[PDB]
Amino acid sequence: DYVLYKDATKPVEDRVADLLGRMTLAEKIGQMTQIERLVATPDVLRDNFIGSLLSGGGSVPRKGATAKEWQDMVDGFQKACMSTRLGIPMIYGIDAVHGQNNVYGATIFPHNVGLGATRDPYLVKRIGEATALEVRATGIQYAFAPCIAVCRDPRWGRCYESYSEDRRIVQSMTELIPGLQGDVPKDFTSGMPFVAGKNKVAACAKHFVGDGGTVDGINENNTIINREGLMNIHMPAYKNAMDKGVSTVMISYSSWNGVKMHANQDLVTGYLKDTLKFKGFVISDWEGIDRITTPAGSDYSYSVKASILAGLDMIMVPNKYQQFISILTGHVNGGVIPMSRIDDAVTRILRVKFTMGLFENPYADPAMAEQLGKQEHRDLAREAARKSLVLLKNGKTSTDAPLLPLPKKAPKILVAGSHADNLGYQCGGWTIEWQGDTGRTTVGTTILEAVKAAVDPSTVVVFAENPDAEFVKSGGFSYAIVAVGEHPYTETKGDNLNLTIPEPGLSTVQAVCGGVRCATVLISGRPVVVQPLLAASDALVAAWLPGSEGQGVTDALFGDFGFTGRLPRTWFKSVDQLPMNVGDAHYDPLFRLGYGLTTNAT
Ligand SMILES: *[C@@H]1O[C@H](CO)[C@@H](O[C@@H]2O[C@H](CO)[C@@H](O[C@@H]3O[C@H](CO)[C@@H](O)[C@H](O)[C@@H]3O)[C@H](O)[C@H]2NC(C)=O)[C@H](O[C@@H]2O[C@@H](C)[C@@H](O)[C@@H](O)[C@@H]2O)[C@H]1NC(C)=O
Ligand SMILES: *[C@@H]1O[C@H](CO)[C@@H](O[C@@H]2O[C@H](CO)[C@@H](O[C@@H]3O[C@H](CO)[C@@H](O)[C@H](O)[C@@H]3O)[C@H](O)[C@H]2NC(C)=O)[C@H](O)[C@H]1NC(C)=O
Ligand SMILES: CCCCCCCCO[C@@H]1O[C@H](CO)[C@@H](O)[C@H](O)[C@H]1O
Ligand SMILES: *[C@@H]1O[C@H](CO)[C@@H](O)[C@H](O)[C@H]1NC(C)=O
Repeated sequence: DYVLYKDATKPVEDRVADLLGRMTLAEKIGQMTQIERLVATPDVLRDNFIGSLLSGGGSVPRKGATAKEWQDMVDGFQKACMSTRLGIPMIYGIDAVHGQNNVYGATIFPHNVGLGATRDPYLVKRIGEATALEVRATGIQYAFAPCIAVCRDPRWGRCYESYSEDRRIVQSMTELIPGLQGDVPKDFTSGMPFVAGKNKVAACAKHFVGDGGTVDGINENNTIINREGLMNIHMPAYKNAMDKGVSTVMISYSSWNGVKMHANQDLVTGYLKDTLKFKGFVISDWEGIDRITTPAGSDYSYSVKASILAGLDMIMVPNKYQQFISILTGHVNGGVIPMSRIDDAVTRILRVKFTMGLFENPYADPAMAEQLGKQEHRDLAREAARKSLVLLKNGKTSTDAPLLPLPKKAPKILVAGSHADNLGYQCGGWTIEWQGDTGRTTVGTTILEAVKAAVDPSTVVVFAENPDAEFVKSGGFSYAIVAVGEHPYTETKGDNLNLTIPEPGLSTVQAVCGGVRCATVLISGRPVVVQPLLAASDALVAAWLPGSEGQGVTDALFGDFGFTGRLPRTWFKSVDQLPMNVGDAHYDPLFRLGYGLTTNAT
């Protein structure tokens, strides 16, 4: 007999309905299940009719694996899924949040805070475009991005994953979505999922909702705000995401006024689905449903009931799939979760799969492999890094000659600091490892390498990581570039109540700037206590977490391009002011949102 869902010429909705009507309960619950590659096996995938896989942070086939190795891994999982009775392809997800960042040799773009500084939505769209290509280079069809959190407190360990404290800037940067997925048709209905085809990926607006509003920036905590505040700060960018056809939405670990987002039917079903008319699929965060309870996981049967009844479609288990499937199956068999709820989740999952062309192109394209780390994408990252830089100081007094831009020709120059020759540090979290890492973790150019690549051949470049004052004074240097700042972190590891950079950092800046005029490059995921750094420095640049292309930094330092970045966040005078955002009644910033000095290209 003719099988409608297998017919590529049929409308998505007909294909969805035709497939759904054929599915057993096990096949339906299987679709709703996302598992980590580390627990996946061909038998597991086949026997449990698994709908999706993911790589968590740092979950890779091998250290240094090529694009083809990733393709082979993903395809191996896909072959198993395609061998089921109905042959429903799995969708493979990954945190490609500043490039395809788990992957060795992938272009690493500036983190979102830096992108906010660019005020350039089209640049971000292009980044989305390049990111989709490098994700597809690895056979992966789904990126967990953009994070459209509006970070209202930089003590949050994920503040770097927010474009801004200003929702208007976050809204503008939702242009990442049509970059990743492709532009929606002119006829498009807001809330429908969209992916253009096999050279694009499904995107994910995360984390719904108010993830950036938690008390004291405590990760995964309580967002205490009235409905008006939630709706005017934390919600707006989700509506833009609907308008641009975002395929999926991930739920936040956080709570709203003490209500776990993963158990919030009013917001997930009442608002996202029933008001915004979201028609893609809603996915949990990693063990997000376990974390509904205190302690986490102490009543998993409740977790499943609450989350599924709340309106979640796909669960990022990601390990204990047997318990998830068993419990959900029991709930359906006992009438606690109605078939209609299951049918809704599967309809949404399938709609996204059919829409993106997954049934027609379930396997990787080996011709895409060379998109990974492709030089054009690095040139784009280099542009973004440069645009992201915020110049905070350029001369100690009103009558001083501006230090920047620096001349490329000088007898001898000093490059110094813990962050001057450390690729891992300049990339920050979500790079190679979940938490990021130190040193030469991938392909890129450090600030020191960038300096050496930029200067006149007659310019002697000296590197000293932590030179003492005497070395500097005796060195015969024309000037110094000194780079310091935060170490890589991700999620809760980044929560920080004092926001002072680790030492040696300040001490190195003081020692260097004491001996020669200095340009201080601050690498951070957020504003940090900066007055002492400012006081020591002739010039100081907030470079955020600029990624693999350190030449973006030197492009501005040496005057190939003028500084144009403007603060996307308030720079506080002290942490005891926090939270403190633009528009507050008591607004007393060191630098207001939007501040930035400029230079002209030499
Ligand atoms: C010297 O460097 C300054 C940097 O501020 C340049 O002035 C600035 O030109 C920018 C355009 O390159 C303007 O930025 C704005 O950007 C947003 C978003 O990208 C746009 O929506 C908006 O329309 C602007 O383009 C900015 O307004 C301007 N800043 C000020 C106050 O001067 C300057 O560029 C030159 O002068 C300005 C006034 C413009 O006429 C530019 O077209 C022109 O290139 C730089 N001067 C030189 C010699 O290059
Ligand atoms: C927001 O963050 C705060 C601070 O972490 C959370 O409060 C803390 O909640 C945990 C429960 O997981 C408490 O730990 C427990 O303490 C009791 C002490 O008798 C102990 O018997 C348990 O073994 C466990 O360690 C912790 O005390 C508590 N701390 C504070 C400062 O209140 C809060 O739950 C978070 N809120 C949300 C909505 O996520
Ligand atoms: C103390 C809190 C422990 C956090 C452990 C959870 C690690 C995963 O964290 C989550 O994982 C998803 C998939 O990788 C990401 O897309 C989400 O943005 C992230 O919140
Ligand atoms: C401030 O907090 C962070 C995170 O807890 C910590 O790493 C840092 O060392 C702290 N600074 C000091 C000196 O207390």
